[PDB]
Amino acid sequence: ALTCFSEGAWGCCPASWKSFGSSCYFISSEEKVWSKSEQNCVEMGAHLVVFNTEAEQNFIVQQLNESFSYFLGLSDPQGNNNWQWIDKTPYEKNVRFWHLGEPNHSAEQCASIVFWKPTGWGWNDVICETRRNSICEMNKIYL
Ligand SMILES: OC[C@H]1O[C@H](O[C@@H]2[C@@H](O[C@@H]3[C@H](O)[C@@H](OC[C@H]4O[C@@H](O)[C@@H](O)[C@@H](O[C@H]5O[C@H](CO)[C@@H](O)[C@H](O)[C@@H]5O[C@H]5O[C@H](CO)[C@@H](O)[C@H](O)[C@@H]5O[C@H]5O[C@H](CO)[C@@H](O)[C@H](O)[C@@H]5O)[C@@H]4O)O[C@H](CO)[C@H]3O)O[C@H](CO)[C@@H](O)[C@@H]2O)[C@@H](O)[C@@H](O)[C@@H]1O
Ligand SMILES: [Ca+2]
Ligand SMILES: [Ca+2]
Ligand code: NA
Repeated sequence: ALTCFSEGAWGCCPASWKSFGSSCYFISSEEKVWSKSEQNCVEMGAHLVVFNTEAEQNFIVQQLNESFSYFLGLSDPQGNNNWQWIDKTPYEKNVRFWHLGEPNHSAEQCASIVFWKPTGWGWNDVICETRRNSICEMNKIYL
């Protein structure tokens, strides 16, 4: 089942997915390692989330549980601080919302969004083989 909204054409998302902008989003409450999280999003036709604007992140974090961290579509494969987005958008020309003091270790090659007060939601690099929740993102279905 799809839930469709008018585009002023229709923008459709799977019924259990949250809608925003030109993308659909799914918040996976099952804890997996990063590579298994990406494969789970790929099995639904999506990828791990790629943050393109601040507004996209503000919508997403309203759906999250503050007591958990969520894997993002951002990784450092060679541990050389060369962060790459899962959909090959340029990391240098894109938004970056790292927490104060992050990233902070080349061995932490995967990016996660987490709630650290007083700052709140922000990115943190973590070990990829740690099991955490994740966020998937696919484009809207236009009919
Ligand atoms: O773990 C078992 C018990 O842990 C807790 O016990 C209490 C805990 O108190 C701490 C500290 O007082 C303090 O820590 C601040 C920082 O201090 C530094 O000296 C250093 O130790 C930091 O440790 C980081 O780096 C080491 C690398 O060796 C990691 O092993 C460690 O997990 C930590 O890395 C995390 O945090 C950094 C930010 O500093 C991130 O950049 C990393 O990516 C990583 O993030 C993960 O962890 C955080 C939180 O754990 C999580 O939110 C993320 O999502 C990632 O999963 C150290 O951080 O302050 C903190 C907070 O104010 C405080 O909790 O340890 C004391 C002994 O060390 C102990 O006496 C305390 O009781 C507590 O959870 C117990 O219930 C557990 O049994
Ligand atoms: Ca996006
Ligand atoms: Ca870190
Ligand atoms: Na890192």
